[PDB]
Amino acid sequence: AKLNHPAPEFDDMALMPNGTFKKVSLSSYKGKYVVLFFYPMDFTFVCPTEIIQFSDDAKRFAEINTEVISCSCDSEYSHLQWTSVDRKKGGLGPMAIPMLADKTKAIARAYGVLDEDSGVAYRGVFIIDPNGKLRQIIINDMPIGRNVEEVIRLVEALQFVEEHGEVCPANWK
Amino acid sequence: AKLNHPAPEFDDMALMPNGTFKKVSLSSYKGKYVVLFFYPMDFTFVCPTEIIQFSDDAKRFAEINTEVISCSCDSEYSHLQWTSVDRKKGGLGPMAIPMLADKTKAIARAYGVLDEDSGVAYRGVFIIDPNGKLRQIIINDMPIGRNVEEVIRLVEALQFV
Amino acid sequence: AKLNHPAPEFDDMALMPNGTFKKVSLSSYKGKYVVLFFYPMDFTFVCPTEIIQFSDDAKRFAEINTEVISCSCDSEYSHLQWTSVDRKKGGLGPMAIPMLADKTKAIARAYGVLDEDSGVAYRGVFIIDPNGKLRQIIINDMPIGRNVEEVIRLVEALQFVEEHG
Amino acid sequence: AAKLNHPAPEFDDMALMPNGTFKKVSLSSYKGKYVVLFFYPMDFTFVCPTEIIQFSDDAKRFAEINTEVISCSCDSEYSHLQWTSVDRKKGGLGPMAIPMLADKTKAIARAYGVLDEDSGVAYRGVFIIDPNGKLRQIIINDMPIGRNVEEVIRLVEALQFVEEHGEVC
Amino acid sequence: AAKLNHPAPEFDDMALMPNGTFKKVSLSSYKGKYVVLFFYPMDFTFVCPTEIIQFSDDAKRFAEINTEVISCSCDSEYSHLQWTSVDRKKGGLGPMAIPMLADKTKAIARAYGVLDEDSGVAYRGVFIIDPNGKLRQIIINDMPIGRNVEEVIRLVEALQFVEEHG
Amino acid sequence: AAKLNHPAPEFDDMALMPNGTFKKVSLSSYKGKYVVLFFYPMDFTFVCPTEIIQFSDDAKRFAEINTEVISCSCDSEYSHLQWTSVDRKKGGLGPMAIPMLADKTKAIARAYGVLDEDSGVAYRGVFIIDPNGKLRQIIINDMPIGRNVEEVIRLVEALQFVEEHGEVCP
Amino acid sequence: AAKLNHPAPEFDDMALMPNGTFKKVSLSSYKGKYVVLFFYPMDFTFVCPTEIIQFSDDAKRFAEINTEVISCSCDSEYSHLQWTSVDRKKGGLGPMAIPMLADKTKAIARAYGVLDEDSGVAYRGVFIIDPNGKLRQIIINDMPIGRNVEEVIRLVEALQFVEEHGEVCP
Amino acid sequence: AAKLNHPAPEFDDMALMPNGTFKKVSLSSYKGKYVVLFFYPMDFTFVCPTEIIQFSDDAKRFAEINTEVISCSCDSEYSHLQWTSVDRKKGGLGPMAIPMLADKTKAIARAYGVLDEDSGVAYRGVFIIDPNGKLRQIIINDMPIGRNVEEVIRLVEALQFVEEHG
Amino acid sequence: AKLNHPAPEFDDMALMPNGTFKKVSLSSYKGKYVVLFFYPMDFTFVCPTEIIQFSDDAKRFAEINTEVISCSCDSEYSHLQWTSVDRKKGGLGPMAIPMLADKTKAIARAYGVLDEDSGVAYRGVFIIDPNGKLRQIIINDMPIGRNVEEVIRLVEALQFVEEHGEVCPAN
Amino acid sequence: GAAKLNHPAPEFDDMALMPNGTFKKVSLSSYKGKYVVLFFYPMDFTFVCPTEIIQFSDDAKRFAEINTEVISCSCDSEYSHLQWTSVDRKKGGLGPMAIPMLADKTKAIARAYGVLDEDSGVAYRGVFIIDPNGKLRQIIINDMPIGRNVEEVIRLVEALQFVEEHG
Ligand SMILES: [Cl-]
Ligand SMILES: [Cl-]
Ligand SMILES: [Cl-]
Ligand SMILES: [Cl-]
Ligand SMILES: [Cl-]
Ligand SMILES: [Cl-]
Ligand SMILES: [Cl-]
Ligand SMILES: [Cl-]
Ligand SMILES: [Cl-]
Ligand SMILES: [Cl-]
Repeated sequence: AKLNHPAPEFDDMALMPNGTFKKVSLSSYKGKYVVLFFYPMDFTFVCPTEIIQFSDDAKRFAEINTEVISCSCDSEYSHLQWTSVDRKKGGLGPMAIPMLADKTKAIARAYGVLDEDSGVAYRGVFIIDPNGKLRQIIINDMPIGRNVEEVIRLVEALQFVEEHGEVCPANWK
Repeated sequence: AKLNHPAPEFDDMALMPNGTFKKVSLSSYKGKYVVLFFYPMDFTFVCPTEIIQFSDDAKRFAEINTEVISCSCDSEYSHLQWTSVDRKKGGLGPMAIPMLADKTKAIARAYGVLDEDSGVAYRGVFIIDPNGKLRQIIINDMPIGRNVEEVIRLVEALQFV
Repeated sequence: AKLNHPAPEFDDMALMPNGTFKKVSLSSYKGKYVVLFFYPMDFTFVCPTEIIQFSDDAKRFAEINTEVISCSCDSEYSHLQWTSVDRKKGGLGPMAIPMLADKTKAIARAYGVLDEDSGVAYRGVFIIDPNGKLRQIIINDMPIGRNVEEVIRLVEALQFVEEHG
Repeated sequence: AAKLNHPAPEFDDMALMPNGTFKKVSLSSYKGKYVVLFFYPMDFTFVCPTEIIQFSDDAKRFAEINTEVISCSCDSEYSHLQWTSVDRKKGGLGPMAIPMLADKTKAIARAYGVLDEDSGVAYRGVFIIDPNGKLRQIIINDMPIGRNVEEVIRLVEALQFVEEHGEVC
Repeated sequence: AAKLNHPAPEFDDMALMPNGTFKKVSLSSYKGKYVVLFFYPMDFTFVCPTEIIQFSDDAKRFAEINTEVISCSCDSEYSHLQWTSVDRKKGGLGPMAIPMLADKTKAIARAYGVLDEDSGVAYRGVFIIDPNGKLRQIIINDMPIGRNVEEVIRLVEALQFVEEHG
Repeated sequence: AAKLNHPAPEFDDMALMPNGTFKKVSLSSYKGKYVVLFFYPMDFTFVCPTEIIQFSDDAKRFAEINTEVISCSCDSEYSHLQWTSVDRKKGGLGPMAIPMLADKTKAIARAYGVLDEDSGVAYRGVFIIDPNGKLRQIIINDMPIGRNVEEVIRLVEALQFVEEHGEVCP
Repeated sequence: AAKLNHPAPEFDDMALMPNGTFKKVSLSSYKGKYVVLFFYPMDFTFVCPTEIIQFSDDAKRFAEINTEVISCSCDSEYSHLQWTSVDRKKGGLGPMAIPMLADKTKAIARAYGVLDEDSGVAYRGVFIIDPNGKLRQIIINDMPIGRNVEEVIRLVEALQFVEEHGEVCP
Repeated sequence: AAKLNHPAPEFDDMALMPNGTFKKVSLSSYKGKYVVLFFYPMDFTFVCPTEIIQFSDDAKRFAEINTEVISCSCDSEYSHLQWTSVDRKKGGLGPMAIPMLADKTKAIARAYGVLDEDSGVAYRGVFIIDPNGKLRQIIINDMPIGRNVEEVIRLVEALQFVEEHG
Repeated sequence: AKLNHPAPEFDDMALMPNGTFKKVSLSSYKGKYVVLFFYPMDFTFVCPTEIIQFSDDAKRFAEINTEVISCSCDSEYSHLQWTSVDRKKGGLGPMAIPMLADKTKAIARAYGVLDEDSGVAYRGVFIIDPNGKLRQIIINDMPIGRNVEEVIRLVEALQFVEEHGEVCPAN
Repeated sequence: GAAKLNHPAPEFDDMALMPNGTFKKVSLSSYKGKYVVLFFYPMDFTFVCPTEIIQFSDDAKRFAEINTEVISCSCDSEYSHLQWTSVDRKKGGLGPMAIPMLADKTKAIARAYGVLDEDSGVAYRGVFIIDPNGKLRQIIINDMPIGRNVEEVIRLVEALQFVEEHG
């Protein structure tokens, strides 16, 4: 998993937005920016605010040619049980984001986000560009939530450089 | 995982009967017969049953110096979400059996029950004696339920000797 | 010896039902369900029963497209001699089941049923489906008999999922 | 390389102190405080500063929260100095409140897996080491994408929060 | 398989004693007497119990000359018994005066290089170990060729002659 | 090693023919007849002819039953000759009806696992190869224990018996 | 690694051209002229670029004799520039007539075996490559010992002398 | 390898002393003074003594500055002598004030990486070892390019300067 | 088998001068010069003249502190048998030299005189000095006889270099 | 080094100081057709032992008469050989030789014939006889202080030829 090197190919089951079970692959997205992010387990004893925040800003992301997708070492079936429970009662409720499920752990390992000791992933976030290359690495510890707006900043930031020929200094725009 | 050889030691999180999260080890049971059995996934579409049958006959088992315990590659959490949901609505409802969760897959592998290709365990059932030795191996395919009464027969049968 | 993976091919001498000595192979059964089961030694001091039960329910099994066959690390000749003694006097008497004899131990090892230390097999039972794939593993300790009815349950159970689902 | 929740890779090498001295700094020196190690490619880069500076400035604000920060690049201690002498106003860097590591050896960049073996310089990497000396945050930005110092802070504060809550007896 | 004038391969396994007991016999047990170890393929044979018996009979004659004899095959101690129960008259074996080794393990056959890895049984092998525990005679007959027990004796006497005078 | 029912180890080396020539003999030459290969330690031993001779004599009797015999030792073809020149009466060997192999190389002794690496000579080994070139009998006597030629015959006849009908076991 | 009379190690990396451009220079570019490659530790030193400069100055004199010269150090192309902007009068370097290689990779220093793995910088090395691209002179001074540019010339001239005729002395 | 600022490769071999003796010289013997070791291809080469000689002459001048010099080639101690006997005037070498190493073994040439494995002779190498026995200067001239002894001196003086002061 | 290095130790059966069978070792000779020489086979068709020449000059050798001994890959018994035949009838007759017999071939190999292909040794001749070191190697092809006088010359020559410090050049 | 008997002798190809005064690279294959006598000596201006070297040079004629060519070899330079050939035999020199003098500065040859004393770096008094077919047929290695007997070398060559001619 190096930068400016084709991101690790992932191909596995995912709980589509609606309710289908489709096998998703990173090559599917060849053409758009992709935001892959990981989370430890599913039926978390806290506020799925993090996972959700992405699902919500999903629209806002799509607006900027970027698709996002989650991932964890839980079963496609486990995802749904969680998507069935109402967001109001500690559930997750319908997501606008596909939810990867690598029961194999092959993906977590590929991105070096897996904690071999526990068997779950860290709060990782990667941004793959339209050409299929990895261009951003971020790995938060297990209790530290992420800032979705930042992810966006970064994406926009990346696109800026693709559009024009200059770079982006500290705290951009 | 050989017969008449100390069963593979397992030590991992388990959803106790009540609702606690306790790390259970096979050595904890040193003194009683143990019945370890595996199942693929948790919120299995259409398939619950089997797991329950064990939880119920749990009493009947305890009666004969044997404790039973489940196991699957699902999280202590994703599964709980399954002890509270009502048995009536495809749920599982309170279990009298501790439910092992090896997110690590270390246990499934140890008993050679893991399907490396899918990442889940087959319907395996093992019987460890009071001295901590493995004395019975049974591995059913993914769609073939087990007969709990038989497991008992076997345990009683073992004790007879 | 993994599940849903083509069962280990066995090809060795077997004491046919009648009295002939024929070399049997697992591929011969390609088309029917097969029940392979092992037992330690031949004459022993109380180990009839189990072996027989299979031979008897043999008919009942055949009724459900399944053939059964035994196996142990004893010679084809030792099998015969045991089949000659009358069931009534601790013997075995005519079997409706072919009796494999792997003097080589190649089979016991293939199914991971051999106790390398003693040189004999554990009470193992496997069910191969018509496509030649292993679909059930059962290994009982040396002193624990098996329940043939259960084996059937399992076979029927397997077939059920074949038709439906 | 470096894993999370595992003692961060020890670094021990020359650094251009805030004032103007040349002192060999080590990660163990900071055992007790949170540390923010961040990398940048080269030194007299037309627009690599800005980012570098922001840290130097928020240095005070960081110190306020028990965290010390330090830069690093594959340039010479002397090259750092020279860059520090030029006035911030004329594309320079001007006095920093941050020590500036210089691993001419590239040993550090490699240790944190931030080195681009092909070019020989480091990517915009940022790591947060806790007071116990363990790595707890990884961030690697591409060569043209600046970082958001405020976020680093958020993260540090965030980490500390979790420390305070849930504990001893 | 084994070398001459070199301590014979140690064997330690179950054997169907003369009477009817099941005792674990070892080659070291015989340290002091000459030993005749001989192998045979399978147990409930066809026409070859002859050979096995001849030894059992000349067992007395052998003992007379400080030599003990013992058989061996890859069949179970229980299979040996069952064969010893059938009356010699009806193709059986009947009571033997010789212990009958049973290496279900095949460890012995291999040690003497008498095992046919392909079939899993031993060839008609015969070895003579001296009182000091050293191998001093090797003989391996094909599967269908019987042995001449008198010869084995000749050999033993022959060996003793040499140790005697010199 | 080489084993039973497996093509016997091919040997190809100098031998002191019956008459007095020096010919290189090979086991394949005999493809068609039974062969009896037997070894002996050294040549001018103070008591090793007895045995060697017996074979030479029963050579005729053997030939009668489609079997050829041949000796072998780690001595030189020339050493064999010498020994053959001395009259049997004076501890010699006298003309043999059997070819006498000489593997100065020791390649043969090793091939049949009859060589005592420590001393460099062979043990009293005797092997019977069938007409198809397969080894069917192994016998290795210690250095001081003579062999019984009649037995070798018994065994050959015995083998042939089974090649015609079912099987023997006297 | 680098041997004499063997094609010099190929170098291909960024260099701060005389004027002010950033061009990737390669040793093959010079195929045809004699080249003088010389190393120096670091860029902004408390020393006097005298050594580095002397080359830049005699650059003309060198060119006069079909030889091009080029520096190299493990500092960034940007660092070179910065050092080139400072006026020679104030401890700077000032415009150079020589391209200044920058191997941030250290690949070059290693190739010529001038790198001090421990510190990460190069020793005062000087090599002379001939028009055919072969290495013909090795010189490695310690870190504090300056070089004598005139000598480098002597050597070049000396080498050329042999090219036309057939042998030289001191 | 022979690296800078690392103890120079120890050399210990026969050398034709100034006078005419054959003594085995070692680099440790010089521990205390600066040493100038220099190599040359072969011995009786029609042209290119000159170089070797220049050193012998400036030997005095060198000694004046705490430095001893010594030559080396893959030729025999005897071959050196024979060359020293011929009068400098007739293409000879004549008495040298410098010990002349002879590594018939080639061990030395290799140690300093001056050997041309293909031909079997050394290149015009010159190394300066400091009083602590460390290598501080490397110079390797091609086979046809003479060296400038004055420079070697410059370098030595130069080295000493940095030592004194600093 | 290098020069000026302790000769390869040999320890094996040898047909003593008289008629005994004694196991001889090179260390036994520690103190005298030893001449070890090999020959292919025993009862060859060609005249043993070479082997014999040594046995005869044995006396002359002994006179100069040197003992000589033969060796071949033939059995001690075979040597015996060859020694009984009268020299006159192509035999060898009593030897004044011990005759080594390495049925093992270990010696021949040790001195690099064995022709692995045939199994016999080449006409090799080695001279070991009193300190047990090898000081002369000579290996003649199978059909080329040796010149015993030369072996002597060499021994004397070696000894000369011992008494005096000077060297014994061409002759 | 491997130099077995009845096996093609180790090929040598290296500078040699020809009889006259030229420097020519000689090879063992050049002699394919004649018998060759290769012999080694330690060093060149050796305090003594040229006598040995010379004897060969002289009997060179006598050797040639019997289809055999001889050639020396040592680890000294071609130039060193020359310089030794210039000094008059009368004053401890060598004087014009009728034999080519190999010079293996590389030591490749000494090693090939297993005549090199790795410790000192020079060769032992070795002498080998190669037959016209290029096979080695005689090995002789004398210690450093023991001179050789050229007549014997001849005896051997003649001896070899005899066996060739006959059978
Ligand atoms: Cl990277
Ligand atoms: Cl098992
Ligand atoms: Cl499995
Ligand atoms: Cl990690
Ligand atoms: Cl043996
Ligand atoms: Cl066998
Ligand atoms: Cl070089
Ligand atoms: Cl260096
Ligand atoms: Cl040598
Ligand atoms: Cl040889």
